[PDB]
Amino acid sequence: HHWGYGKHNGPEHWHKDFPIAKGERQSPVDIDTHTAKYDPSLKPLSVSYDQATSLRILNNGHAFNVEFDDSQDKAVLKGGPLDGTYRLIQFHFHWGSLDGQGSEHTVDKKKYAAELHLVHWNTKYGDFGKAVQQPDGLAVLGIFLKVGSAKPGLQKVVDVLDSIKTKGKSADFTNFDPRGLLPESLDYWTYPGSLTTPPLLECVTWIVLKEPISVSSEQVLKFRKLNFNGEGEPEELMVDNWRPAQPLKNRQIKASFK
Ligand SMILES: C[C@]12CC[C@@H]3c4ccc(OS(N)(=O)=O)cc4CC[C@H]3[C@@H]1CC(=O)N(Cc1cccnc1)C2=O
Ligand SMILES: [Cl-]
Ligand SMILES: [Zn+2]
Repeated sequence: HHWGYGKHNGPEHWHKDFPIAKGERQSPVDIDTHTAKYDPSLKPLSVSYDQATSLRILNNGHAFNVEFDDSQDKAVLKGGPLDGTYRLIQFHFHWGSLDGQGSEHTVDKKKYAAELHLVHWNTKYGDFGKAVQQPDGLAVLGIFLKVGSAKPGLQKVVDVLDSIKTKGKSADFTNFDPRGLLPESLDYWTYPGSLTTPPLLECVTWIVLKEPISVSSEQVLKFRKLNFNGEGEPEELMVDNWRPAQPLKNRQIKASFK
């Protein structure tokens, strides 16, 4: 009986195996645009994905991860609210069964069709594993997806999903450029949070971009053809793999823009 997104193992059940689920800095959260305050202390955000090297794409039974080679300083995120350099290790999405839901973070309670998460770990901790034992071990860049025009840079990902339909399946996925998934503006909101799936560790500095990217209905529809189940098991479509907004508690969301 492992955790999942169903009625009997979903978000409302996670706290039993992972008590931190009711912690003080859980994610995602609703972003109240009117309460968010511009922060002058924020330095310019730097997203350097030019030397990014993807290696494989994997269906882990919860979502699909496009993994990168992080053995060297290539794709790095720095600046903004970040202290030091954070290295890109993988990215994935959260999406819904319908266009009206799917994102984890919400803006003034508005839910987007999906949300892209680019995961990075603080290089001063040596590795990914050590980083998740630190309050500032990770930095996740979140990008909302709305349904409209297709996102050309996403098609490569969409087309390989047929080869990793079920849990446990992986496929080579080299030379994918994550720069093709970024919106024009880097305006963002930031706050201290956690991983949004078990183990829900509170080691994340969240940077959520204000401008969403547009993806086509056809592209998101293919996301919904993936399976939560493994090969040879009853089919359960991989949809609504998002955690709802959690209590903001003692936190303030800062804006990078006036
Ligand atoms: C694989 C992992 C569990 C899942 C974690 C996880 C879960 C959801 C997730 O999605 S979201 N929305 O970005 O939060 C991202 C990650 C990235 C980190 C990853 C951990 C990376 C890691 O070193 N360890 C080992 C570990 C755990 C605790 C202390 N030291 C090392 C994990 O078990
Ligand atoms: Cl179900
Ligand atoms: Zn995520």
